[PDB]
Amino acid sequence: CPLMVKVLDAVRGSPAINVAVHVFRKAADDTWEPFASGKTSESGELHGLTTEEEFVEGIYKVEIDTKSYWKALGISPFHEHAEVVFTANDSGPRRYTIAALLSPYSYSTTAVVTN
Amino acid sequence: CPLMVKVLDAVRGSPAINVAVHVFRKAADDTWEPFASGKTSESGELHGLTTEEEFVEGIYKVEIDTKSYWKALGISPFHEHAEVVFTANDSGPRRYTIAALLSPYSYSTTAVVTNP
Amino acid sequence: CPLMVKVLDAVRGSPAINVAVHVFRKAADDTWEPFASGKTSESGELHGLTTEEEFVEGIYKVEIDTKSYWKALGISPFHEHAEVVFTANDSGPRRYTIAALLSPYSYSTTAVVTNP
Amino acid sequence: CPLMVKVLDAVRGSPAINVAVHVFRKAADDTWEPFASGKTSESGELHGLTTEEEFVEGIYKVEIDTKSYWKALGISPFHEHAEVVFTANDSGPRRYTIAALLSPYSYSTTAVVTN
Ligand SMILES: O=[N+]([O-])c1ccc(O)c([N+](=O)[O-])c1
Ligand SMILES: O=[N+]([O-])c1ccc(O)c([N+](=O)[O-])c1
Repeated sequence: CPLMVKVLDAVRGSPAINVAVHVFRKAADDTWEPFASGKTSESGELHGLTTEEEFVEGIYKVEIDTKSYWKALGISPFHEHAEVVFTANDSGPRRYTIAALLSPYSYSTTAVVTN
Repeated sequence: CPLMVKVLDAVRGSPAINVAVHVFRKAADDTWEPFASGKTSESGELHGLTTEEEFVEGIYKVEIDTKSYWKALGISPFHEHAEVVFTANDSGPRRYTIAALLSPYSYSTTAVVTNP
Repeated sequence: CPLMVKVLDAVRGSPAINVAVHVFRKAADDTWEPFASGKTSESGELHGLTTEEEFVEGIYKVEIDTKSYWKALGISPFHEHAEVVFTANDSGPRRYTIAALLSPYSYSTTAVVTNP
Repeated sequence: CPLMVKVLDAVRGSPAINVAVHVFRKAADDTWEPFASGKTSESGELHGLTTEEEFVEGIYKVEIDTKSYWKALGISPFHEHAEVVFTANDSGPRRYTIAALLSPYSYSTTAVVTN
C-alpha cells in the first residue's frame, strides 16, 4: 500500500474513527476524478486505498470529511472538510502516509514519506 | 475587513511574506467561482480581500499557495497548496481570521471567528 | 515589549482569554527562577511581561496554564500546562512572540522572532 | 507498554529518528525524578519505556530533545526541547501515546489514549 491515511481527534485524544475519506487524481482537463475512498478504522487508519500499479505520478487530493465527523459527535465544526493536495513523485521506493490531527476549528496535517 | 488571512513560517519563525492567496465561493451551479485574491504583507497578513457587502453567506475556499512560497525560498515542499473550506455568515455577518502555520511537509490552520 | 504571549482556542475558534502565564529564567545554580507572569486579555494576548532592560540573555521557560483554562470551561484536558523553553537574546536583543493553539488533548506552539 | 512516544519531522516529512526522550515522575517534594528514557527508532517510535506495574497514577513529564535533533541536521532550532506534562489516571484500561510533530520554530503535540 503506497498510500495510507491516518486521522486523530484532538478533543477526545483518540483515533478519529469512521471518518469518510475521498481521494481524487487530477485529470488532463484539470478536473478532479474519483480515485479511491473509504472510512477510517477503529485505529483511525485507512489502508488499502490503492496499489503500487495504480498509484502513478500525478497530482492527488485527499478530502477528509471532518464536518460529518464533528456533527456525529454533537460538536459544531468550522470546516466543510480537510483537504490535502500533493504531487506523487517516483523518487525511488516510497510510501505516503497522510496524517491529520482534528479540532473543531483547526487541523494540522503532515506527510510521512518513507522507503 | 470581515476576512483576514495570516500565514506564518515554522522553519524561520517569521511571518510568511508574499504568499499568494486565492479565495473562491461556491456558485449556484456548484462550481468554485473566483471571489478575491492577494498576497501577504511583511507582517504575513492579508487584509482588504473583501467588504461586508460582498462577503455574503456561502461556502468559501481559501487557497494558500504554499508550494510557490517554499520554491521561491529554494525548498521542495510536499503540498501543492493549503486549502481551507468553510461556510461563512450562515448565522449573520462574522469576522473571520484564517491562519496557517507552514512547514515543508506539514501545515496547521485555524480560524478565529468573532462577532461585531 | 520584547516578549508577547498569544493563546488561541481550537475548540471555539476564538482567542483564549484569561489564561494564566508564568515565565521563568534559568539561574546560575541551574534552577528555574521566577521572571514574570500575567494573564491573556480578551484578545488572547499578554503584553508587558518584561522590558528590554530586564529581558537579558538566558534560558527562559513560558508555562501556559492550559489545565486551569479548560477546567474553568468545564472540560477535563490531558496536559497540566504547555511549556515553551528557549534561549533568548543570545545574538543580541530580539522581539519574541510565543503563540499556542489549544485543544483538550493537544496543543501546538510556534515562535515569531523579529529584530528591531 | 502503557506508554509510547512517537516523533515526526515536519521539515523532511519523515519519522524523527534517534531523538533522545527523557521521562520524569513528579516526587512528593515536587521535584522531577528520572523515570525512563531512550531514543526513537527508525520509525520515530520509542517503545518499552515502562511496564503496567511501574506506571502508576501520578504526574509525568516527557522531554523530547529537539534541539540536538535539529543540530545534528545542521538546522537552527528555537526550543531547547519539547515538554509534555500530564497526569496519568487509572480510568479503566488505557495506553498513552504521546506524539509530537517537529519544526525548527514550532511543534505540535497530542495524546492518543486508548483501551
Ligand atoms: O500522526 N501523528 O502522530 C500526528 C501528530 C501531530 C500532528 O499534528 C499530526 N498531523 O498534523 O497530522 C499527526
Ligand atoms: O496564529 N497563530 O499564532 C497560530 C499559532 C499556531 C498555529 O498552529 C496556528 N495555525 O494552525 O494556523 C496559528
